[PDB]
Amino acid sequence: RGSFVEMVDNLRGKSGQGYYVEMTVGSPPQTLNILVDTGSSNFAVGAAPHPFLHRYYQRQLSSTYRDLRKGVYVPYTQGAWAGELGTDLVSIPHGPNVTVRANIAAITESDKFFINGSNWEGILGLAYAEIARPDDSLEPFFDSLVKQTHVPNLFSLQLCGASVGGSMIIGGIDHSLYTGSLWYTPIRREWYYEVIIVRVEINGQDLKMDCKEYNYDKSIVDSGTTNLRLPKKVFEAAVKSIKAASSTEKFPDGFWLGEQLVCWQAGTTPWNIFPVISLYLMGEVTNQSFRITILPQQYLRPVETSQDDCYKFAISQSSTGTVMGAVIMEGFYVVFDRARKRIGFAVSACHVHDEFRTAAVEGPFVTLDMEDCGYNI
Ligand SMILES: [Cl-]
Repeated sequence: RGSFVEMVDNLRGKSGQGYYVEMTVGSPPQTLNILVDTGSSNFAVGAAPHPFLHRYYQRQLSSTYRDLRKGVYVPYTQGAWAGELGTDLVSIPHGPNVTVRANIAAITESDKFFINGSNWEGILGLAYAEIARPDDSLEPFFDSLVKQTHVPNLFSLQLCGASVGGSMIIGGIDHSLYTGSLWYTPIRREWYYEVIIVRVEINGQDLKMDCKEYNYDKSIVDSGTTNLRLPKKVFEAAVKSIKAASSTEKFPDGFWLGEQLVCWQAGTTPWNIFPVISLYLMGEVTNQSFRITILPQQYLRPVETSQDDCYKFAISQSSTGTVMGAVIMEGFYVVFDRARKRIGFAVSACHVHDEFRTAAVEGPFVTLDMEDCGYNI
């Protein structure tokens, strides 16, 4: 038992449907399952019946609910919801031992937002105010937490893939959750958790694209996204290289597009067929980088006959930059060190691997002119 032991194993989820934490809202208490999303900045909860919701927030039963008399609308990559803003008391029973008055969006209508069978009823946007709706004046949850209490301005995520679970440690780091050393990359700007990717390798083979392409028009760390999403030119090069490294086997074109699944008989997946993938990230010292390496166990996602194990290729094309989603995060313990404007990676104690290969975090490397990689708006 480390000091943060009561926050260990506080996340649950279904594979590919996101990881959620229990949050208790209002008075008397209403506890809901809440998607942990480092790619957005609103705290919002289902607040009316929906066919995919087991429960929802009932404002009329909360004596401490305060109406802000303002509507709110959030479009996501393809889901959207509409609702009403207010504030209420919020605690995380398997999180920090504090209660805060936070902004909460009560979701009254939605389109393709709630996911049948996901078990979550709302979303906790952990990114910065810049990207909050309706605007940056709506204080996000984590900002409220830090302003109102002693809790240190840091949280960390261990997402354990392939019924999923994990840990969100709030206000610190738990050393049981990782092995080896933590390596940090700067948060380039406080909006999304924006980072800079400086090199990409597939089975040790450099893709050799200009680093500006890897970060066009941003690279972010996003726990609410399943895939590793890559800019079009990078995606095309990566697929070409992954195909070449997996030459022993042939797969249809649509498999690489995520439009076709390939299944193996139970327990026979030739993980060895597929290459490891490395992203080099900008380090904390001039001209210094480090690399994170994931396995096919991370980027080939099981889709749940019981004797067949089917997989989807979970690297996909993006037109809004690189997104380091669960495919990346499931290899690592990831420290969102807001106080020091940096994100840490270490090998996860829970990551899915085999007897031959493991995810890795290695450094240092020498990479020159990294200040040129970032996109400028
Ligand atoms: Cl605490």
